[PDB]
Amino acid sequence: KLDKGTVIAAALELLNEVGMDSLTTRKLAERLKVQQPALYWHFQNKRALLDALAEAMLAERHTRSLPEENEDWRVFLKENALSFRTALLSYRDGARIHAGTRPTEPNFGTAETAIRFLCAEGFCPKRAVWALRAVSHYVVGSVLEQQASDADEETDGMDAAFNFGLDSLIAGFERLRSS
Amino acid sequence: KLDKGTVIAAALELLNEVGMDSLTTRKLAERLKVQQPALYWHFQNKRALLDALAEAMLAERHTRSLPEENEDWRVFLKENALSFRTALLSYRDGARIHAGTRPFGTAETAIRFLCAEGFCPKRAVWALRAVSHYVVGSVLEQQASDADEDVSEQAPSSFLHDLFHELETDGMDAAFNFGLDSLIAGFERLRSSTTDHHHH
Ligand SMILES: CN(C)c1ccc(O)c2c1C[C@H]1C[C@H]3[C@H](N(C)C)C(O)=C(C(N)=O)C(=O)[C@@]3(O)C(O)=C1C2=O
Ligand SMILES: CN(C)c1ccc(O)c2c1C[C@H]1C[C@H]3[C@H](N(C)C)C(O)=C(C(N)=O)C(=O)[C@@]3(O)C(O)=C1C2=O
Ligand SMILES: [Cl-]
Ligand SMILES: [Mg+2]
Ligand SMILES: [Mg+2]
Repeated sequence: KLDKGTVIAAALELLNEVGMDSLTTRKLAERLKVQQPALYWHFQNKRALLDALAEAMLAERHTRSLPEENEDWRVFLKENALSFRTALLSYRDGARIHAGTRPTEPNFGTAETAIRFLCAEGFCPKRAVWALRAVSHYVVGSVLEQQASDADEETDGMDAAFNFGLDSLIAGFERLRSS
Repeated sequence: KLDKGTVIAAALELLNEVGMDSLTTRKLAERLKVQQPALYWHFQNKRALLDALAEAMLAERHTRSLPEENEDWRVFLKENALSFRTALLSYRDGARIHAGTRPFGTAETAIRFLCAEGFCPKRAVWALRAVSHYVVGSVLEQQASDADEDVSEQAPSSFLHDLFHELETDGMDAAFNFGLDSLIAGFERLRSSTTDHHHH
């Protein structure tokens, strides 16, 4: 009866209310109106659930995972970074939930497509990987800072700061794509 | 009664043992061998303590806060970023505790420095903030990865398997350095650009 899709859907809703710190097995089980073992069947620990949410957030919101036809690689990385940022900001503690996670089997497929697309535009395999990792780290760090300050007590400044750092990061890749 | 510096020192000590989540008022009072009211005298809540820890980490480990005499602004930003990274890496949940903290004298001094190196006041702010966000992001993911328990072994394709096997002879410093060098190389170009690079 209770499928993995329904659990994730209920968990993302509950996450936005309580946050990742207050999100527990009992709360999610009570929200789904099931006993804890039915939920434990899907996720044996909190980290396993948060990993599934991290994947779900991108699957739902992260629209620009892959390069489009006749898209400049600089435009792709900007749109990819903005799309990734939007996905983390869409849910409470999105950046902190994403932190430490390694790509899933599909994400490795999309990552390889990104790496090969950059390699075709003059990047060396190593500097393509570092560029994509550097962008993801920059976004996670920017979103964490935004979500951290919002949790406590100028968003125009964060938006302007993010866009300038992202454009700078891409402008830098142009020069340092290959030795 | 104990001074604010002694509580902060003891709190930094516990942080590296138990972590942010386990850093309770009981543990800190038991460590200092005092009653809990003694702690509440200095810090009314945990966020106030974590704000003090965030500053204390930089005061302790962050050595390159200001540029040296006749130091190139690009060299400063790299050494400043590496010094800031070192400070956050030296403490459990370092990047996580820093996140959300806002300035002030040293921050304003760094803005005026870049402002004298072909930056515009807004872009000087954005540049400094952007660097800190890249470092906070890099440290958070590394600290999260080390706390939550190989990338070459998971890779389903031969291309990624072989590539990650080579990148495991470079180190994590190589990856961070490239992103930092790219970020600063970007500033060098976009600091005096007439195009809008803070929108879209
Ligand atoms: C394969 N590859 C280079 C790695 C290796 C280790 C990693 O820890 C990661 C990657 C890929 C990058 C790609 C980036 C990509 N982007 C540059 C923002 C991205 O759009 C995605 C995505 N799901 O499309 C990521 O997963 C991503 O955020 C990510 O989480 C990564 C990531 O964490
Ligand atoms: C005024 N100014 C530009 C702001 C505004 C909002 C902010 O949220 C911040 C700054 C300064 C920047 C400076 C950077 C600096 N650097 C680029 C790494 C830095 O070295 C320091 C430092 N204490 O030396 C920071 O606090 C800093 O990491 C930081 O946390 C900042 C920060 O969080
Ligand atoms: Cl190389
Ligand atoms: Mg990631
Ligand atoms: Mg800061």
